[PDB]
Amino acid sequence: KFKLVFLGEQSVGKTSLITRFMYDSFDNTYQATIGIDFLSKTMYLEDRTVRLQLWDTAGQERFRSLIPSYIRDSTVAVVVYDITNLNSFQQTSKWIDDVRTERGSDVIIMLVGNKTDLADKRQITIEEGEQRAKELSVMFIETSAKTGYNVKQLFRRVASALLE
Ligand SMILES: Nc1nc2c(ncn2[C@@H]2O[C@H](COP(=O)(O)OP(=O)(O)OP(O)(O)=S)[C@@H](O)[C@H]2O)c(=O)[nH]1
Ligand SMILES: [Mg+2]
Repeated sequence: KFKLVFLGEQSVGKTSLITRFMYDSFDNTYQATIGIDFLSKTMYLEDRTVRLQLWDTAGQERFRSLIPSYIRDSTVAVVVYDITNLNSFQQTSKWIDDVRTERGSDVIIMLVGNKTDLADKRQITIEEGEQRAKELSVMFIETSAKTGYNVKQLFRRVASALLE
């Protein structure tokens, strides 16, 4: 049950993160997700292999009613925000709240501050994200689907958490 569901407001980088991990590519052009896609891939870690299942959800508000079914079903929830967007960060509380209401203590949550490459328009410090994650008892990491920074680390840490 290495099932990961990506949650987060529109345009924070959920699809880009999944695509960077899956095919190690990045398209700077925006193409909104209008359904729910799933992919899978086998990765290596801690002297073994693990089969991951990834769910990419639509962040636009008109698709929110389609998301609960996927949360109930996943063992890991990756809540993503955009470090250049204050609202996207504030909204992570809603997503984390939703996940815990549906999964309780039986879930691994990773808070992700994406788009670190956009340093000049950063609105949330890495320390504020790390502090929020600690206060809410969830994992934390910053990434850049564009440069690929920490993308493999994100999945490695989530997979490691599952194994433990
Ligand atoms: N500069 C930069 N742009 C990024 C990064 N990750 C994603 N993007 C860009 O941000 C835009 C939105 O990314 P995308 O992956 O579509 O968001 P999403 O969360 O999947 O959005 P949705 O499908 O719920 S509406 C795209 O134009 C994409 O190329 C990043 O790490 N750095
Ligand atoms: Mg998308």
